[PDB]
Amino acid sequence: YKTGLLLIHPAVTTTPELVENTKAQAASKKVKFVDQFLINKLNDGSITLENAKYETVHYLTPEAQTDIKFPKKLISVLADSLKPNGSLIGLSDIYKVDALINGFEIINEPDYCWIKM
Repeated sequence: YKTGLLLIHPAVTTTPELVENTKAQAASKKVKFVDQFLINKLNDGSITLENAKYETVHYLTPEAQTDIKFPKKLISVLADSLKPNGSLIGLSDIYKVDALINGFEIINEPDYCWIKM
């Protein structure tokens, strides 16, 4: 069974629907998400939980606005909590070059992510 991460921006995910869905996908399979990081509370410094076994990552932010999403410094802090089979289910087009330089390996298998080694 797998121990992972769910990382959420509150705007769509403060109602129960996206939270129940990510939990439904994990639950009918064999993952459970344990560690809940909000975008404003992680950037402020409230949640520091482990530096190791979350090696399955989901980022649910709303993707209908065309504005910019995430800082590079939090991608380096998120990578520091993982191991060579880290597997990100996240981040889009600018983040391709960001995955390259931070040490992620971007695999396009249509849950589109990045597996850090």
